[PDB]
Formats: sequence, C-alpha cells, structure tokens
Amino acid sequence: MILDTDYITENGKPVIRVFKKENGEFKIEYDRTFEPYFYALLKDDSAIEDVKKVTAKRHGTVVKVKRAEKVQKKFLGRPIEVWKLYFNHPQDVPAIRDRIRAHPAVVDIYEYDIPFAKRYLIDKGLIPMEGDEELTMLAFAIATLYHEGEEFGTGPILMISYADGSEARVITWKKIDLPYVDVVSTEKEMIKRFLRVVREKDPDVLITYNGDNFDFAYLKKRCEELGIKFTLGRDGSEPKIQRMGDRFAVEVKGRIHFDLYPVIRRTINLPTYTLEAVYEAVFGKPKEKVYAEEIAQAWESGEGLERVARYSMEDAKVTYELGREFFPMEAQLSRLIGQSLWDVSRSSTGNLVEWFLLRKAYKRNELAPNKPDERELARRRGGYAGGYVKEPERGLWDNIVYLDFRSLYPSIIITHNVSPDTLNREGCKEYDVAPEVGHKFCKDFPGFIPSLLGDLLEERQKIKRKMKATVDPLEKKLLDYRQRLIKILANSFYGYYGYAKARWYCKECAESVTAWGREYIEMVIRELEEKFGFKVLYADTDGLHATIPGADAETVKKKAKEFLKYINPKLPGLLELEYEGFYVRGFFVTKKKYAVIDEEGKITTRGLEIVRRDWSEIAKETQARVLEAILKHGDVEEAVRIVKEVTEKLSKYEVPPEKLVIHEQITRDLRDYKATGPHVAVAKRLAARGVKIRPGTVISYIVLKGSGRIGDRAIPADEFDPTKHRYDAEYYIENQVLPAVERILKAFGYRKEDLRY
DNA sequence: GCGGACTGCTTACCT
DNA sequence: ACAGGTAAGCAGTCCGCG
Ligand SMILES: [Ca+2]
Ligand SMILES: [Ca+2]
Repeated sequence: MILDTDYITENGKPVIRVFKKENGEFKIEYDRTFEPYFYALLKDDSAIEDVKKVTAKRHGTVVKVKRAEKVQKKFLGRPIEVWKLYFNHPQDVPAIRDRIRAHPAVVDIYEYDIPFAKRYLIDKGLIPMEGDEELTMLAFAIATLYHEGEEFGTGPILMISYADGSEARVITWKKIDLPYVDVVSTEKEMIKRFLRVVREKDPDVLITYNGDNFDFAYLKKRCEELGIKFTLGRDGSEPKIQRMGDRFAVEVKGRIHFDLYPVIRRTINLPTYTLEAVYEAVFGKPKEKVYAEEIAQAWESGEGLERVARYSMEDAKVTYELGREFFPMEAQLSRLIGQSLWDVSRSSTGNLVEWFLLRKAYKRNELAPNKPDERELARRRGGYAGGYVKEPERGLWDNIVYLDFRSLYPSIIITHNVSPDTLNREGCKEYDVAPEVGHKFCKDFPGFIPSLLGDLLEERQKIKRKMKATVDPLEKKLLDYRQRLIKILANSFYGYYGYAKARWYCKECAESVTAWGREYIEMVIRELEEKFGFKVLYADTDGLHATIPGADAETVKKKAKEFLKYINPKLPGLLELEYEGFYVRGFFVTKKKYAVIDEEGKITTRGLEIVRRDWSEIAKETQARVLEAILKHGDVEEAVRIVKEVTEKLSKYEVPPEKLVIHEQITRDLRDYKATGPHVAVAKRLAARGVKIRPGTVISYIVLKGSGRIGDRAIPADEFDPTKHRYDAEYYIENQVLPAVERILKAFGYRKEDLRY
C-alpha cells in the first residue's frame, strides 16, 4: 500500500522517496533515476540547438536543459510533434520555463507546473492505497489557556489528549487525579512526552479536527518558544506547513495527517461545524462543549480541572471515532484519483477531476492543455444557459409521480460524444448538433472525456456485480465507496467543463450539455401533456412532478410506467427516464420550494425555510409543523393554531435562546464585503477583538430587543445573557416565524396579520 | 418628506 | 468556485403621493 511520495536533494540531484506500507511494516523506497521535464512546441526543429543554449540563474547556479528528445503526442485528438525538455533538478523548471516560452522559435510550452512527486506517481503508473494493508491511527487534540485579544501561541498548551482503538489518555502539567490523566513536570515535558508516545506508538495516520489551522500550528509556536525539535516525522523531520489557497495544510512525512474538518465540510451540510455538532450528526449521541473562559478559570483557580480534562479526552476519542468512520471512503477516493489521501482529502472537486484527467492523459499519450493565465482566464468570464426550471402550478395536488432522467449530463456527454477534441472537427462523416447553441461534435471516433465516462459507467457495473457475489461485510463497504465515488466523479465532468481554471475547460461542451438537457426535459413535458393525459406540476432540470387530475393512485402510477415504456426507446443511447416515487399529496410553493408526502407518510421537504441554516430553529420548526398539519393531516385550522402557539410564546419571552440562533457563512475577506448585514457586522466586531475570521467561518447570532438596522443589535449566540440582553420578540415574529408560515398558508387565504397573537 | 416599492448584495438552497 | 437557476433577507435608494 503506497501512502505518499516526495523528493529530497542529494548533491544537487533530485531523489524520489516512495512511502510504502507492505507486510505490516513501513518502508521508504528511493528512486534517483527519474528526471523532471516539460514540453515545447517549435515553429521549426532547426531552432532546437538555439533553445538548448537558453540559460537561467536559480539562487546561485546556471540552470541548463540536460537534453531534448522530439516526441509525437496527441493534442485534443490531433497528432502533435513537441520537444520533451529534461532538466537536472525539478526547481530548474520554474527558473527556465518563462525564458524558453519567450524564445521566438517556441510557439508554446506544456506540462510545466506538475509537482515532481506527483509527476512520478502518474508517469510510473503508481496508485496510492492499493492492497488490504491495515494502517494504525492515533487521534490527538489540545486544550489551551486563551485570553481575549491575545496573539497566537502566547498562551501555553494545558493538555495534549490522544486516542486509538485501545485507550484514550490526557497529558497535562497540573495535579489532576482521574485514571486516564498523566501529571508531568512542566508544559515542556508534556510536549516531549507526547512526542515519545507517537515515537512508541509509531502511528501510520495522525487524526486532528482542524489541526491544519489550529492544533499543529499552535504546537510549532510552543516548541520554538520552548526550544523543542518537534520530530513526529518517521524520517525524523518536523511537520511542514503547506499553503493551500486561503488556508494552510500540515504535512507529517511517513505518516498521513488526516484532518477531518475539510472532509466533513465537503461531505455533510450542517448549520455549524463544531466537534459537538459533527459527532451528533454522524453517530447521534451528544457531546457538551467546554469554553475558553471556563478552561482558563478552571486552570487559574485549579478548582475544576477534572471537567476540562474529560472534554480533552472526549475530543480525542470522538476525533478517532470520526477518523475510523471517514478514512476508508477517503482511501478509496485516493485510489480512484491516483493521488495521496492527504492531497485528495483537502482537494476541491475541480482538482480531483484534473488529477484524474492528467493520469488518463499520460496513459493515452494526450498532451495536457495549460492552466489559463490572467488574460485567458478573463476571456472565460462569460456565463452560459443552465437547467430549465418550469414555473410550478402552486397549491395542493393529489396522486403525484416524480419522473427524472438517470445521470442526464453524463448520459448526454457519452451519447452525443461531447468533448473539446471532437468539437467542430474539420471533415467528419456523422455529427450530433446541440439544440439552440449549434455546436457540432464528431461521432467517427470516441472523445477523451466521453470514453473515460464510458469506462467509469462499465467499471461501476463490474463493482456492483462483484458486490453481489461477495460476503465479507468490510470488502462490501470498501467496494460500495468505490462505486458511489465513481458516480460522483462522473457527475463532476459537466461542471468541470464550465470551470474557467480547468485545463480541459470547454464552454461549448458545457453549453451543449445544458442545451440537450433542456431539449430532453421539455420534450418529455410536451409529450406527457399534449399526447398523454398528464398535467406537469413542476420540472427543474432532468426531473418533473406530474399527475392526471381526474384519476386515482392506481391509474397515475400505471399510466406513468406506460409513458416510460413509450418514451425511453425514442430517447437516444444512454438517455433514459425513470420512476423515482409516488406521493399521495404534494405542495408546490415556488421554484426550488415544495414538499410531498409518500404512501408511508414521510414528508420530503425541498428549498423551504425548513432546510436553510440562515433561518432560526423557531421558524424552521414552526414551518415544519404548519406543513405537516396540511400534508399529513387535512387541517388548515390546526396550522393556524400552531402559528398562534408560536407567536404568543415568543412575545411572552418563553421560547429558549437555543431556538433563536441564525447561521450565516463568511465567504470572503471581511474587507472585500461591499454590503454589511447581521452576520458581517457581528464578524467585523469579533475581528476588531482579534478573533480569527477566515472564509468558511459560520457566524451564529441572536437579534436583541431594539429597532432600525438588525446588524446594530446582532450579537454572537455565545454571548447571549437573559441577565442583561433581551431577545427581539417582534423580529422573530414578523421577520422569521410569520414569513415562513405565510408561504404555506398564503395559498388557502391567510395574510400575516390574521396569524399573529 | 414619508413610507412603501424596488433593487444590489448576499446566502444557501436545487439539479 | 465543478455549473447555472432561483427565492428571499437586509439595507440602501427610488418614487409616487394630493
Ligand atoms: Ca422528490
Ligand atoms: Ca434510451
């Protein structure tokens, strides 16, 4: 099982290190043979010996092309002749590349910004996390003495928790008598002790929650102040911070630093992303939070260190338990994309697709398009037409069937062979022409992406067949992750086509997919209404809600499956319409906003205030109960009484503050905001007090009794006190509870004023 | 000028 | 930022009024 790669420099020459785990043992293979390179397209070969003479200085050393061999490749299908320029050191590439491009003979240069370690993985055809090799993991968390407006790392670490499958222990430097605590000399000894625990346990995976930003960064400042060599590396190195866009990443060589935060953020949609919130989402059990003021008060006083120690233990235990839950699916993602778990666990869906394509491009001798520069990125600023959203038939309706296409965008990309290499090819025989947009895609030969997408669809069939004929419950879960992850990768290619930073960006490809999508959903609706007896209530993009008005359940279901038997043969290649489900009643509010109740009585909610985090629990909960009254039961009168029960309780100040918290995200640097609002105003105040506000930070706030701009009386839910502060009953009634219900109860004929206490 | 209509910024959903 | 389509809060600005 390959874990990761990197390189070290020995006497000016690059040396690859492959971090393997084979036969229950960690190993480092060294490769001194592999050479860095990029490609150059020349106007004429006669110029090669002039471009070989081209030189550059890199930090006191003349960088020169080691050699050049001419190679034949494909660029977007068409064969191309380019010169593969080799260099002695991978760092030679950044120094030389700009000059070799500037040279008058050189039309362009290609594949010049591929990190050496990853160039090796691809070129050698190596896939990390292969085999059935069991890895040992250690989770760890830290507790600190934080004070308001304090610099980072000024406060000493109070406790270092760690947890695995066998134990969960705290390490601190105060006298705490509980079984799992370890009292040491000082802070210095506590840190040196943890290093010895890691050395002794030699774990293959370190697990943190947001360690990339807080935990590891904190320990490096502490170590430097204490003059400690922080040696977790199996090679004996210190953990290295690697910038990752607007955030950092900590790498520990020989081990896998598995930070759950980026994983949880990409996989689960929650109001907040606290350990306590995530643990409750994933496992269902609760976990209480200890606060910084309580922590410092418990240390300075020495009164209640035992509760602060339990929190530190439950942190590490929970982090390990989440570690074990998420690591397996992420290790499959690593195999599929063919990059380290570390890289893939922190990577956006753009980079995952791009890494996959780079690997497959190499296998198929396809030269990779360059990432766009400032002025080319500028040209891709334009948008394009998306999905077709039908204006819904508002109100309550009976006997509703949901029909939708299966993988419509992948179906279209494959069926119509949508790829940049097949776009407007000079002299084909057969063509598919996109409706409205009018781009022509060659049908003579398979396109790069279409072909890869065919491979994935069939690869997925094999896995689902292999899944049926296998008992081992663990092997079944690991193949279930592979097949689910293939599905996601496949559904990412359309979006990737329209992603301006993408190497294989193709607006024409993206446009044509959406256009065909609109043709098929609109054709299905037209057929369903004009020829069959259906009224289409709502249709978004690739799916529709239909009924036959003067008919019953049995009839609507039977006629729907009959329409599938009719239409699917008339639909080309992959394109196939499917019966998702029947619903006894359905309530369509607006575009993107509806609710349905099935045979069992389960209400499915889409788009309504119930699902959004930027609405208070009191409004979401109240709406949930108004909706249930009108779907589940037939009681429009019950719905009105619950509106009264909510509003009256709010004006008496009875509804508890937990149900008043509104969650909005900070999505840019606080200075980039052009318009202020409750969450931004709250976040700017926290910033002035020296609280860390990075993009992704969720602001949780409560509105206090007052008038005028909401932001002026918006404070963190943390700092809410019934002692001094008083919550705005009027606001939560007229701005939250009433708007949420009016949407549901507007249809029957109630105005806001008629639902208030 | 008042006060409601309107609209840009912004978020978070849907597919 | 993997895409565009969409509704709606907030806080400014707009604009109709007798
Ligand atoms: Ca549905
Ligand atoms: Ca078909």
